[PDB]
Amino acid sequence: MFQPLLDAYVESASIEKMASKSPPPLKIAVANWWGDEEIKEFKNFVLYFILSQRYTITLHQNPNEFSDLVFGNPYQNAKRVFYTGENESPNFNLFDYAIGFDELDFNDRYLRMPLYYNELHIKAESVNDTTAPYKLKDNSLYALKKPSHCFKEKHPNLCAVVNDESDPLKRGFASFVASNPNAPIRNAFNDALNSIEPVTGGGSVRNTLGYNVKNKNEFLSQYKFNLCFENTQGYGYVTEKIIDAYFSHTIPIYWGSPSVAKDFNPKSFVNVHDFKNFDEAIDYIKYLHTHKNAYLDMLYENPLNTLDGKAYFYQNLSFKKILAFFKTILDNDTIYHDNPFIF
Amino acid sequence: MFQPLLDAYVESASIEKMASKSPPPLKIAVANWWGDEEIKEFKNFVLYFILSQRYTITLHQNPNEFSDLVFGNPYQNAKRVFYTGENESPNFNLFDYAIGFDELDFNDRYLRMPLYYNELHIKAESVNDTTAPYKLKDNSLYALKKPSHCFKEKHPNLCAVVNDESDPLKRGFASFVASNPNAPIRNAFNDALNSIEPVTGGGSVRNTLGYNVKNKNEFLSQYKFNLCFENTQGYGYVTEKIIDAYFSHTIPIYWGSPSVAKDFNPKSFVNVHDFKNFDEAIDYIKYLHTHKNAYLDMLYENPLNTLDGKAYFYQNLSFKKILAFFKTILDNDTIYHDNPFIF
Ligand SMILES: C[C@H]1O[C@@H](OP(=O)(O)OP(=O)(O)OC[C@@H]2O[C@@H](n3cnc4c(=O)[nH]c(N)nc43)[C@@H](O)[C@H]2O)[C@@H](O)[C@@H](O)[C@H]1O
Ligand SMILES: C[C@H]1O[C@@H](OP(=O)(O)OP(=O)(O)OC[C@@H]2O[C@@H](n3cnc4c(=O)[nH]c(N)nc43)[C@@H](O)[C@H]2O)[C@@H](O)[C@@H](O)[C@H]1O
Repeated sequence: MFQPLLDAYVESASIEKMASKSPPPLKIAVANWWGDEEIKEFKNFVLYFILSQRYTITLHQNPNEFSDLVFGNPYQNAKRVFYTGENESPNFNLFDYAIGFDELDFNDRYLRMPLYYNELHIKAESVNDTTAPYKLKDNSLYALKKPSHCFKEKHPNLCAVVNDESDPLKRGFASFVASNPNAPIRNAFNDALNSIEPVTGGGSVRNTLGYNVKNKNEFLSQYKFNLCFENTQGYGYVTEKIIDAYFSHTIPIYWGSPSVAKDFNPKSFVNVHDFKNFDEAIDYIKYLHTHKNAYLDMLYENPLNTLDGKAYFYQNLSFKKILAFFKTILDNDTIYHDNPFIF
Repeated sequence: MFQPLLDAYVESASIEKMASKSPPPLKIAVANWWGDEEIKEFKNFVLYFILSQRYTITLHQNPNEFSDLVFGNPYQNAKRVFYTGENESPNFNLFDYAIGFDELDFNDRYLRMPLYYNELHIKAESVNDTTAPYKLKDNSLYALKKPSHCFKEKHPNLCAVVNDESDPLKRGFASFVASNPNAPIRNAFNDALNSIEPVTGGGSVRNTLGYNVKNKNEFLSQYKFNLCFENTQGYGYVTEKIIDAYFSHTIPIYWGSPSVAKDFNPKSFVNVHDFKNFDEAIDYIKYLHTHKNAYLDMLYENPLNTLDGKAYFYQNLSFKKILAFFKTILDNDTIYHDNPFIF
């Protein structure tokens, strides 16, 4: 159920504005190779957005300045914050701090931030609309920016099956929107799942349709199931793929993170680790399409777990908690990473 | 200049008003194993649109009904029309007529329709906006509909340089929006063009950003070149790819059709055929790309050719030619496809 999954991130975005518009400044360095179309990504994905409210920012494509937010992986003796999207371990001998998906900890030295807070953020960059279903909090961080109308034309069916101007069981079985081959679990599972009911591909891999899809979310809304396999297996490797399936009034058939039920509710989606073998991963669904009174619940289930009434994110993923990492970052200036003293 | 390419196609779609609101009916057959999101294409590719003004249509996913025009790419002793998009030769033994890409004559049994007639179709239909750069002639087939208002928010970098609000020296070298691997042509010349100066990808194959962009008209305008190669080679096989670089005020670096010059102007895109090899290709581009006076007149250039002043389609491809292509169909009763009799 996406409506709480959006209303929840909004409360995790609950912060206080600043005293004056003398916002404490900041200097940022990145990997050498990133570009304006990837630096607009740097300013558009969720991280710069939270530095956009507390601190003041000016970016640097020159290592000819000494700075505080040094990202990337292209420098030796500086103040360097990690930040990934791919499955990459953290190495605190070259860097200082880390933003990963490891269900880890290193005191004030690691900040697990899965890239499912970027599509969650980013899913709120489209709902600031007059022709949108999912609701923001009034005069919140996202409602403070001017509204638009690019939503009724893009999504006419995703705008439908959610608001109950249409049915969810009068749609199709499974859809496949993977485009990368190096993922043997992601690919193969199209085999088995298909020999029981057709599966629709939309990438370069197992492409069933006939056309390559431009809007990935209008796609799944015409389906009753989405397949959310990551490219590689990783405890915490839960990305935006699950989100683009929750957002689409469909069911994610998830596999990749052997520790996923912490992140989101194991009852609202199909978790493929929750099985002893693979043919049970196919059994779970064949009970749900057929006996609809059981397809409702999972479909009508909250992505998030609950707390004596209240619904939450795992490990208190919030706008604030991230700051109790960066504030401590700015703060202690111990050069943990090996002081580069070549012989 | 996309305006003339926007002026040409539109008046090819000029037909008088309906002299009688009793549009001649017509029942049509299709294939079987597609669905909702796939059969809507038989209404949405370049036939039903033209006819939903002229003939009255009722498609059939039900084989127990009567039809004259049998399309698809999947009954066998009736009147059948061959219609392809892929690479697959004429087949006069299975279907009766042909509606394809080759340069063949079989009297009324061949009509060469390259695929770009369906992107000129849509590229006139995705620009039916109030906030678009390409202004349509008033009160034509598209201007009859209600103008939208979602182009300048989705395409700000496309609307601009056509409204003349940008520098063309200030866009990246080459873009590459292709996601098929088995095409060394579109996988080596890339590296050949790329292992020189960066080429930017926008799919799964030879990617650059680390994401597949859903907006394919805005990506090419943040660059100077598009790599309008084909997967393989074919006479008369012109696709839709060539249009979308023509559409986006960028340059196609083209390969695929050794007769595209018959379709379009060869002094307006970069043609790898008109060279002895690939290594001759880079010399001419380090001119246009770097000798602006060649990137303009080629950007000021009509995609189509001209005929002592005015432009044309190859083989006079128009509505009537296709309209009066089907009249003959409803004319000759002669069974042509291989009469299947078993003894
Ligand atoms: C089978 C392959 O699976 C892959 O990994 P994984 O199974 O985790 O899937 P993922 O790579 O994590 O999927 C990323 C996709 O990115 C999002 N997105 C945003 N805009 C667009 C858009 O405009 N077009 C498309 N197509 N996608 C968009 C979502 O759509 C999401 O679905 C390969 O990396 C390989 O592992 C390979 O096996
Ligand atoms: C390198 C690979 O080349 C391919 O062939 P070819 O080099 O002819 O390119 P083509 O396959 O003919 O390109 C089709 C693309 O379809 C259009 N389109 C419409 N909406 C979208 C959209 O939303 N996302 C994307 N990505 N594309 C969209 C254009 O974007 C166009 O560019 C493979 O078939 C292989 O040959 C392989 O080698």
